[PDB]
Amino acid sequence: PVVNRGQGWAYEPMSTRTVAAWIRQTGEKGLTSPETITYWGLISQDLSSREQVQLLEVVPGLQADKDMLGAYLEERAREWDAQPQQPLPYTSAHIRGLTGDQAFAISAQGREAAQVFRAWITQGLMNLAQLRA
Repeated sequence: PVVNRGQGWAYEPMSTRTVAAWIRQTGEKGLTSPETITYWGLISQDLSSREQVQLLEVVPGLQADKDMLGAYLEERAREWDAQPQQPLPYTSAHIRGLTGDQAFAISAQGREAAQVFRAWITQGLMNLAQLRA
């Protein structure tokens, strides 16, 4: 996560425990349940965009949901990059954790872009849950 413990914004590695817990959550309650969506929102609040990609990636199985979420995030990415504003604050690649380094992640822009991605994923999971209900 990217945290500020009084010394300034710093990156700290996600623990194995954290990633394993997330893996288990998705294993027991799937990706699009009210439970997993709530779990997502909490665990992701201080994560970099890269850390968010990483969690979606380690989710075992649930291919259909992961493909549908991926297609949703791609469309959100296209819409972002198609906005009429030069210069955009960052690209969808930055938002989605596909580019930008650790300095970027701790930067104000990086932290904002990570909050955008976090909301994109939350909304996509909700959108997916609504197809099934």
